[PDB]
Amino acid sequence: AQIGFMQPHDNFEANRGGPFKVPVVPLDITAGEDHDANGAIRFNYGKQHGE
Amino acid sequence: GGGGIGVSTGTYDNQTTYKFLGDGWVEITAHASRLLHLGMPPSENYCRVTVHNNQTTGHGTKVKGNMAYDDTHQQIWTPWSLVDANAWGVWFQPSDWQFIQNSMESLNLDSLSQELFNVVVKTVTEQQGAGQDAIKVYNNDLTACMMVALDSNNILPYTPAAQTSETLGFYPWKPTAPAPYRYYFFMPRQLSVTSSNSAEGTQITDTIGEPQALNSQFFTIENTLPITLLRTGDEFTTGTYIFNTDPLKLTHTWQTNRHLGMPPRITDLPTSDTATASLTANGDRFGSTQTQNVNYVTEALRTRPAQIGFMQPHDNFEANRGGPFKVPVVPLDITAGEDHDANGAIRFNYGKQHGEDWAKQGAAPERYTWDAIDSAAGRDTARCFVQSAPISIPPNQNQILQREDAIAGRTNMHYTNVFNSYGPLSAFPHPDPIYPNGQIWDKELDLEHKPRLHVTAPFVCKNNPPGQLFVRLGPNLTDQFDPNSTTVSRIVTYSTFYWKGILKFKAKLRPNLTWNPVYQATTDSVANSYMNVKKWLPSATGNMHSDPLICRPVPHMTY
Amino acid sequence: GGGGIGVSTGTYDNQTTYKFLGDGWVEITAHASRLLHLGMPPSENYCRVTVHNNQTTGHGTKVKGNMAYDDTHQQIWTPWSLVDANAWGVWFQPSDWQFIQNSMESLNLDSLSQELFNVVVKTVTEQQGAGQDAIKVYNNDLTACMMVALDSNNILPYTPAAQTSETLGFYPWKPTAPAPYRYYFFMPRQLSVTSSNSAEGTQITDTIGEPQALNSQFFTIENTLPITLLRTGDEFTTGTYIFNTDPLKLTHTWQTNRHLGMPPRITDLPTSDTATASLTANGDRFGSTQTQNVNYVTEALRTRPAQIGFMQPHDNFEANRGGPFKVPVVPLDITAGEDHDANGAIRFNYGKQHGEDWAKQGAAPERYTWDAIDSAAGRDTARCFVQSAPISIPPNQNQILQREDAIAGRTNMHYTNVFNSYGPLSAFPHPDPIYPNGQIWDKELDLEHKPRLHVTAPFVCKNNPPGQLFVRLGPNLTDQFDPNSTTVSRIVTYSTFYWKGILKFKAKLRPNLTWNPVYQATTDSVANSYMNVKKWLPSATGNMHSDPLICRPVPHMTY
Amino acid sequence: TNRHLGMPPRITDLPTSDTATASLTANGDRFGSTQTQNVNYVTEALRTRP
Amino acid sequence: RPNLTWNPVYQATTDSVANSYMNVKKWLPSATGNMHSDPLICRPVPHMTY
Amino acid sequence: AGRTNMHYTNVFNSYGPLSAFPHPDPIYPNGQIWDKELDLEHKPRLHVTAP
Amino acid sequence: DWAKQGAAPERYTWDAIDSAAGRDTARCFVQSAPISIPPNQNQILQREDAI
Repeated sequence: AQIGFMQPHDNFEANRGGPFKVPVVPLDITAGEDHDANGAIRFNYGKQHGE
Repeated sequence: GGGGIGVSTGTYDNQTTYKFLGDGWVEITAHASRLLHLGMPPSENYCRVTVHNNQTTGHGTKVKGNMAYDDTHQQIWTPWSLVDANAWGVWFQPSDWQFIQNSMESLNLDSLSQELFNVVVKTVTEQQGAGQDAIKVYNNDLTACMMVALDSNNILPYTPAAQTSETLGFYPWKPTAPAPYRYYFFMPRQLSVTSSNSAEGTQITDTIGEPQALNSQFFTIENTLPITLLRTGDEFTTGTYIFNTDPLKLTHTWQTNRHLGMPPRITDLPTSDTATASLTANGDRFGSTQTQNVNYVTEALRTRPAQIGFMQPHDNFEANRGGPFKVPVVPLDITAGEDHDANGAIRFNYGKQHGEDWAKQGAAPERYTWDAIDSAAGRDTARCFVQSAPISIPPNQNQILQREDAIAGRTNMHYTNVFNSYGPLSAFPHPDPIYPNGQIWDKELDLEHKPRLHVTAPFVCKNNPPGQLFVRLGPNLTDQFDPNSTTVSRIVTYSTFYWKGILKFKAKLRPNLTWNPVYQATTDSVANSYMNVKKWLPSATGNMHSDPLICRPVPHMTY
Repeated sequence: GGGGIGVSTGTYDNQTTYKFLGDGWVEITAHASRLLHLGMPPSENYCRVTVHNNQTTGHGTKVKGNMAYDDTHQQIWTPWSLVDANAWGVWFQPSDWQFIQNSMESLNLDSLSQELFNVVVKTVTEQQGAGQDAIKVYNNDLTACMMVALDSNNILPYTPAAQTSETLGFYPWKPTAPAPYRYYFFMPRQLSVTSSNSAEGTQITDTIGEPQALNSQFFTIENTLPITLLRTGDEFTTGTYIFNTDPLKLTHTWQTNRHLGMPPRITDLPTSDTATASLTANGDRFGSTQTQNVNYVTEALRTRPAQIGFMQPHDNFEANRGGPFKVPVVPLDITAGEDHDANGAIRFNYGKQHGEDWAKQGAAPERYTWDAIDSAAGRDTARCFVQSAPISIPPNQNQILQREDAIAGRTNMHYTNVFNSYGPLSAFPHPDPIYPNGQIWDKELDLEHKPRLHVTAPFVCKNNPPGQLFVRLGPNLTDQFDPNSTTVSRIVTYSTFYWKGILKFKAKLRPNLTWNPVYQATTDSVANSYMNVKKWLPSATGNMHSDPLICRPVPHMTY
Repeated sequence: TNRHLGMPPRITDLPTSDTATASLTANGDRFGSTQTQNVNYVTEALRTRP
Repeated sequence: RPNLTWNPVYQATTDSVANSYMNVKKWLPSATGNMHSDPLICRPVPHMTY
Repeated sequence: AGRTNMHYTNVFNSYGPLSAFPHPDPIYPNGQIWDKELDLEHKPRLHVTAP
Repeated sequence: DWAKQGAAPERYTWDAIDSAAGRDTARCFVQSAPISIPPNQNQILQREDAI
C-alpha cells in the first residue's frame, strides 16, 4: 500500500463564507523540512497556557 | 365464489395516511393506485440492438469535438414491460411533500408492497362502414391472459425508470403505462478525442466491436423467473418487501470551514448598529495555523477540524472499453458563483405525465436544473486559489495559482478543472431528495469497493433492492400458425389493469430550538412567482403541472 | 371458486434449478413451459395411407440403383396430435448444458411430470368489407372442448418425434405446435437390387402387397384410452412418472488397445527433449503374444485384455417383408481417417424451431454431422489389415489383405465393408447425448432378445416408457348434420394451451485428479469460430440459432 | 462501465435488417438527466450515473 | 456458481493448437522431465454489477 | 501554468484507496483532548485538531 | 521453464481480468464549464497536451 500521501498546499477554497485554507493531515516534514506540505501546526498562546 | 369474471379482485387506494406514534415518531403510509395499460410488443423476439451515431454531420460522432454526443451502445430489447413505481411524485401529493419538509427532521424507508388486479384484455376488430371509413370494434377476450413476473432475487439487470422519466405518472386520475424493459449488452466502443480546431487531415477513430466471450451475458425473463398468468379474475401480489436503509436528513447545513469552532474575540462591542467590531491585532492574537512562514493568525488561516466540501474535477470525461462518459459529481452548493458543473447541479428532462405543463406545446421536454439546498459544502471556483509554500502574503503573480491561469497553454483550461481536493478530511451532506421527479431508492453496485453514496437516489438498499415487476401480453394467435415460419400472424390485443402499491416511511418531527422564525416551504399569491399557487391548481381545461418543490428548508447546526 | 372461465389453471415455469445435496450429488430439476397450439384435423377419419415412390424417373424406385431412396410404406393417419417433449433442447439452456458437461461426471433420469392448462378455443368467422377484402373475426367459443388422452400403459405404437424433428420447440418464448400422430401399418414390400450398370433389359421388381391377417393391427385412440375433455377452465395432469434407467457417463475414453496395461521398459531415458527413447530388442523382450510363428514381442503384437471397439459392416442394407433398410451402426470415433459410415456418425436434419438459424432462407433444412467424442473405440479402415497364419512379417502381397483389395472383383468393395469383428472381447462406450437435437429417452423393443443399446437415445426405459400425450379438437358441428352422409360441415376452430413439464435428474460432480488442466467446453470471441458467442446471442432483428454443443469434454481412464 | 449502468435509452423502432442500426429519439427531445446544464440535450455520454 | 444466462459462458480451457498460450504441452512433462507452470486465468465468468 | 513558484506538487493529490497514515499526535500542554463530530452524512476519517 | 537456459528470470505481465474499471488514457479528456460542444482547442484538455 501507500504509506502517507501527497496533499495540496497551500490550498484555499472559497464558499458563501469566504476564503479558507484547507486543513492538512499532520505528517512527517521529513528531511526537506516541508511544513505546509506535511501540515505542521503552529499555535500561539499566552502566559496562562505556558508562555 | 372464489373467482369469476364479474367480481373485482382489489381496491383502489391512493390516500396517504399519517400515524403519529408518540415521542415525535411518525409512520407515513403512502398508498398509490394507478390504472395501467399494456399493449402487444412490436415483436415477440428478444432483439440485440445497436445504436451508432457515426453521422459525419450534425450531432454525429465522426465530426471533430462531438465526443460528448456519443449515444453508441448495444442493448437487449425484450418483449416484456416494466412497472416501476420508484419516483417521489408517484407516492405523494405536493402538499404531502410540503408537510414532511416543514415539520420533519428525518425520513427513512420502511416497507413496500404491490398488487395487480382487475386485469382486462380486449381485442380490436375492424368493421367496414360506408364512406370507406373503417370503425374499430372492442371486444372482451375473457380467456386471454397477461403474463406477470417478479424478480425477487434481482437476477436481471437493474433498470430504474426514473432516470429516463419512464416511471408511473404522477397524477392519480390519469391513466399510465409501464415502460418496455431493456438492458445494456457489452459491446466494445472506441472513440478518438478531437477538438473543433483539430487538423483537417486528422482521422477520427469511431469503432464498435463484436460480442466478447468474457463479457457476454444474455438473460431472458422466461428462463430466469417464475411467471404468473393472470386472467380477468386473477390477482397478483408481490408480498411485503422490507427496506434496510440509512435515514435521510430533512435539514440542511449552512456552516463552512469559516464557521467552525470558537470565533475570535472582539476587542469591544460595536458603538452603533452600523458599526463594525475589531479584533486583537493578528500578530498578537492567539490561535493555531498550519502555515508557519508567517507569525500571525487570521480567520482564513486558522486550523479547522476538517474540510467541509471538496473540489471536484469538471467536466471530467473518462473512457473505458465502453466509450467516453462524464464522471458523476457529488451535488453540492453552487454558491454565489453559480457553478453548476463544478458543484454537480442536476438537470433533468421530463414530460407531461411527470409534471411538465400540459398546456405546453411541442416535442421539447420540460427542463429543470436542481441546485442543492446545502449552502455549506459547495465550492466557488473563481474565488479559490493556491499559493506556494513557504507562504508569502501578499503573493506575487508567480507565488499564486488562480483560476484565470491557463493549464498546458489552453486559455479556458484552469487548474480547478483537474484539481481534486478530496481526502481524509472531507465532509459533506447526502444528495437532496428531489420531488416529484427524483428516484427514491437504488440498488447497490456489486463490487468489492462500493461508493459512499449514489448521485441519483437518496436511499441505497443495503442487501437487495425491491424486485422489479415485469408484465407482457402473450401471443394471441390466429388460426394460421406455422412454428417453422419466422413471421407470426397474431390478433390485435391490449390490456388494462390496476396497479396498487403501499410504501411505508419512518419520520420524526423536528425540534424547534431557535429564537427567530424558520424558513418554511410556502406557496404565494404573487404573479410570476415560482411558488404561485396557480401552478398547483388545475386550469380551466383541466391542465395540471407539478414543478420541483424545495426540500430541507430548515437548517441545522453542523458543529 | 373451484372453476371458471376467468381464472388461470396453472403457472408458467421454465426455469432450471440446481439442488446440491452433498457428497457431490446434484438434483437437477428442469422446468419447461411452452405455449402450444392446435388446429382441426384435415379429416376426422382414421386413414390407412400408402406412400409408393415408383416414379421411374428422378429419385423414383423404378430407376436402377435407387434402392436406397425407397420411401414406400403404409401408415395409419390419425386425427390426434402428439405432444412430445423428448429432446435435450426442450429442457435446457445452452449454458445449462455447458455447466453439466464441464462440472459433472455422470447424469441419470429421475422423474417426469406434465401438465396442460389455460385451454383457449377460438372460432374463425369471415367478415365481408369493402374492396372485396374479407377480414377474419376471432371469437372465443367458451363451451368448446379439447380432447386429451394419455397412454400410460403404452398400448399404442411408440413414436418419438425427435427423429423427425417434430418435438416441441427449443425456445421458451416462441409458440410451438404438437405433431400429428401416425403409426406404421404392415404392408408387404418387395424391391429388387440393381446397379446403374445393370443391363437395359433388366426388369426391376417394385411391388407392394395387400393387408395381411397375421400382421394387421389397427388401433384407435378412442377405443384404447380414457379421454379427458378440457374446457377453458379445465386443467390436465399426467401425474409423476418414475424413470428406471442406467446412469450416463459425462466423460469419454481415450485408451485404445495400444494403451492398455504396462508399457514396455525404456532402456535409458532420452538424452534431450527432442530425443526418442529405445526399448530392449524385440527378440530379447519379455511379454506375451498370440502369434507363435515369430519369436519376438512388439507393442502391436502384445496380447491385450480385450478389444476396444470393433469393425462394423458398412453400408449394410438388409431386406425383410418390409423392404430395404440400412443397418444401424454403433456411433464411434471416426478417428483420423474421418470414416463416418464405418464408425456410424449421425447426420440429422432440422428446422428453425429446433435451432436452424432463423436468418437462413430457403426450404433446405439445417444439416449437421455428429461425430462421437470418444477417441478410443473407433476404427480407421484404411489402416486396418489382415494377415495369414502362420504370420509372416513382412508379408508379401498374397499374405496380407488390405483395404485396397477388391472383393468379388468389385473395385470399390473391400473386405472392410463386409467384415464384422464383433465378439466376446468387444468393449465400447454408450452413444453420446446430443444437444439440443438429441432424444433423451427411448422405449425398449419388445422381443425376447433385446439389443445392448439403442443408437438414437442415451437412456432406455427398463420397464415402461413415459406415456405419450395425445390431443385433438373435436368436431365443431354446424346446424346442418347428416349422420348417414360422408361429408361433414364443421366450424373453423383452433385452440391454444400451455404445456408445462418437470424433468428431474441425478448428477454427480466430477473428481479432479490430474496435474494438467482439463479440456472444457467454452465459447470464444474468434471470428468464424464454431464456438463464437455471436451464435448463441440474438441478432438485431431477433433471430436465434442453437448449434450442437460438445458433450463429454473431460477424459477418464479406461483401465 | 458507467456507459452500461441503468436504463438504456429507448430505440424509436427496431432495426429493419440484421445489419441495420437503430436510432434514438433526438437528443433535444429525449428524457433524462445530466449534470451539465449549459446544453439542453441528453446523450448516453452525458447521462448522470449512480 | 449459479448459471442463469442463455448463452454459454467463457471457461478456462487448455487447447491443442500449436504456439497457443493454453496449449496442453506446457502443463505436461518434457522428454527429460522438464516442467513449467504459467499463470492461469482467473475469474472467467462475468457477473452483473448493477 | 507559467508561474515560476507554482509546482505540480502544490496541486497534486495522491490520496487514494491505498493510503495509510497514523492519527494526529496529542500535543501537550496546549493541545485539545477531545472534539465533537461534525453533523453530516459523510464524516471525515479524523480531525486535525484533536486526538 | 526448466529447459530455459541463462541467469535471466522468467518475466510475465499480469493484466486484470476485470473489463469494467480500467481507464483508456488516450481517450480521456476534460472540458471547461460551461460545457461547449464541440469545444475548441482552448476549451478541452486532452492527453496530447503538455504539462
